[PDB]
Amino acid sequence: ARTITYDVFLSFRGEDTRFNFTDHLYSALGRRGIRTFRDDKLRRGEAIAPELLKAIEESRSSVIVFSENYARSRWCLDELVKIMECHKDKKDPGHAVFPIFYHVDPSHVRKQEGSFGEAFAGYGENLKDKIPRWRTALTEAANLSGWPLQDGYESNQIKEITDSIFRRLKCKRL
Repeated sequence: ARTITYDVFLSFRGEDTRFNFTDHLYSALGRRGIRTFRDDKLRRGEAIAPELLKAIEESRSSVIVFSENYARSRWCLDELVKIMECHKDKKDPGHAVFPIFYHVDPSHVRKQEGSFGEAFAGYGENLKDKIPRWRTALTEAANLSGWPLQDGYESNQIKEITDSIFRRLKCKRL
């Protein structure tokens, strides 16, 4: 049986949500007793850090905070590919994936339109072989049941999300 360290791996675009929404979500998860990995380290280099690949491998699930500029970061997209790989392949337990669409249209993520399309236009031929796997991972994640968020009080929205994740993860833990 595989090593498990976290209940949730938190995938987010720092420039959009690091200091606000995802921080409030992170601290709400912990108040529920959900062991959550939220990267706070300085990182350098093109490749995704090995520590991040390992955290994902050792998490029962990922929460993806999709936001306007998520697909503008090659690190977020490589991360997402690793998450959806585990989602498909990881057994006993699985790797559940919970997408939040934070002021973004799920359809833009699914089809790589709007700001997600613009991101893909911004990449060059340097990264052309990464682009197919990036698209597949965005489409698969966007086809999962999750939470589109736009209007309303954020504190109660986070409470409901974390109550839902808590219950879904406790039932699987059996």
